[PDB]
Amino acid sequence: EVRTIKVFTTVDNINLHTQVVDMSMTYGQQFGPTYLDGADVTKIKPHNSHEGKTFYVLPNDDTLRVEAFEYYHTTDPSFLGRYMSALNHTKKWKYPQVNGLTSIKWADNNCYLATALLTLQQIELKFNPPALQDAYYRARAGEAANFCALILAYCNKTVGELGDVRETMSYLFQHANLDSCKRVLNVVCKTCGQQQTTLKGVEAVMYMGTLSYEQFKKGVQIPCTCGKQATKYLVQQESPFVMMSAPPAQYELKHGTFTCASEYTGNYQCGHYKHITSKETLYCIDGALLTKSSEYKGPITDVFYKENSYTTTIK
Ligand SMILES: CCNC(=S)N/N=C/c1cc(O)ccc1O
Ligand SMILES: [Cl-]
Ligand SMILES: [Cl-]
Ligand SMILES: [Cl-]
Ligand SMILES: [Zn+2]
Repeated sequence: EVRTIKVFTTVDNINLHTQVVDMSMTYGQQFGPTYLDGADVTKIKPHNSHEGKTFYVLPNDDTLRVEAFEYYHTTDPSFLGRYMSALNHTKKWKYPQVNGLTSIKWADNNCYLATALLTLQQIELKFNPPALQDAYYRARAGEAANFCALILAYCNKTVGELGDVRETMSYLFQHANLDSCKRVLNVVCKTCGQQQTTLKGVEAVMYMGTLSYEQFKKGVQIPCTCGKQATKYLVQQESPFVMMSAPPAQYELKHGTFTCASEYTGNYQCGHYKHITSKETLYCIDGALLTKSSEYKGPITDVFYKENSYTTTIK
């Protein structure tokens, strides 16, 4: 007896492609690698309950290649498999609302993803890939499973891997519209003189070396090629936020002097992030957990500040 069902294949879960599948054969034999809401059904034969359902496949014809690139803005061949594999886990995570923001209950070392997600909801940022636009919209509303899986895929992290918040934000920033952002810096060595530099996009909003936006404006000491120590300070800044980062060190966060920050406790190969946000008071969101304090001191590695336009006074 020949037995078939109709299903739909997709790469973006919007554009559907009608298929007829033979119930005596696996999905793999008919589509190649096949997924049902994240689950790998490649080695599985069609079930009656599969009729009418949407299955993800890999882009193995030109029409799917174009749909996938337009939706995700990547042509990494392993992207979709990595996204599905992550999603099969992130759809089981919980996404509690904590002080008005979508967080993530701790699981699978995802603390770095929680503080990244919490941070995104406090800074002005638009993603370019439609996949991130759509998934971020849902994540804000509370259904963050697809967004978290996409973050993992874009950053080439698997569920359970330890992540770095700064690196994760770098990847997300690459897929955001920061074209308007501009940074002008000046480096002063007393043996070589001055030298001014201009940064754009992602490099205009990220700095590594100090957590303090004010100290960045006043000046910070760095090496120079002659062996002398030079001073770098901020000449001009155009962006809706800035991100200051440093290796984790004890730091004091004051209410109303910053938007949010990331705290890291542990070592290089093992640790835990928490999120601090400055609202009517200082709230520490640790996944599903919430505490408050008027003052805060702890090992801070990233601090986020609001900005529109800043011009320096140093002549
Ligand atoms: C450079 C050769 N590939 C082309 S033009 N399409 N591939 C697209 C594509 C492939 C993936 O694995 C994931 C997402 C995608 O958008
Ligand atoms: Cl089966
Ligand atoms: Cl899991
Ligand atoms: Cl967006
Ligand atoms: Zn010099």
